[PDB]
Amino acid sequence: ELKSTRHTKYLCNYHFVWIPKHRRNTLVNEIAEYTKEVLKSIAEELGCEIIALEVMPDHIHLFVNCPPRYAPSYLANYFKGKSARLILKKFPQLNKGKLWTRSYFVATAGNVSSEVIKKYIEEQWRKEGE
Amino acid sequence: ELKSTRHTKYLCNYHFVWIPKHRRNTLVNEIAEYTKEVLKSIAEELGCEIIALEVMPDHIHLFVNCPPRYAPSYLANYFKGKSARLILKKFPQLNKGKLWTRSYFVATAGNVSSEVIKKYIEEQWRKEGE
Repeated sequence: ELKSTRHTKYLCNYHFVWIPKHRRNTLVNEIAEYTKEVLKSIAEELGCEIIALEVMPDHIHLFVNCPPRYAPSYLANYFKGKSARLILKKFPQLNKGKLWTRSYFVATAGNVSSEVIKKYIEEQWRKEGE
Repeated sequence: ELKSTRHTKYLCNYHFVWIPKHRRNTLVNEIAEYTKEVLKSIAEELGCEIIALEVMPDHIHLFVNCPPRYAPSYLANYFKGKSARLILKKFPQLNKGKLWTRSYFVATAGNVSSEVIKKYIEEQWRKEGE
């Protein structure tokens, strides 16, 4: 649902997709479980709400609702950068200094009706006064 | 359509809605015309593509596709802040303090298909190798 603050009404959902670097069977068993754990922890750190998270052997698909203060690029790099540091630190057998490739996919999600927009306008005028 | 930057593939659409501060008949005639002009210029300046823009007497509804480097809140405050400066400068009678209220509505938009995501994943593995 739409979230609010003193001066903002928002609903920002994004699909983030990225892949491990060397092998397609990287995120499995304990590695995959820890990856899910750290991504969840990073989400709460950023005040984000995970809608759905697929941690597959060869890719991650993170669908999350986030505060408007964050740029998609900032979020992608925070999730990828911090998770990589933690995951590589925990599993020594994981190769090289990089876990993820530098690329990622991001797509906004949502459908705003004319009714939602009209309601918002009327609420602001009711609030601010005419 | 989906776009691509240095290391990303993205679709970032946002709906922004905000209202003028004092009167519901603020954005009319020359003022409304100039407002539409400056908002379009700011979009161009930021590398954003306007999908739809309604400049009504009592509100602005800006639906835009933007680069992932921008936070929704930065966009709202820049579009609002720079347009206000330019509008207040061209129309001295808008004196009466701030042009806009400090609030705004922002919501992401999009319905990306699984085929697009699947293609992205395969393209990354084709480029990365295994």
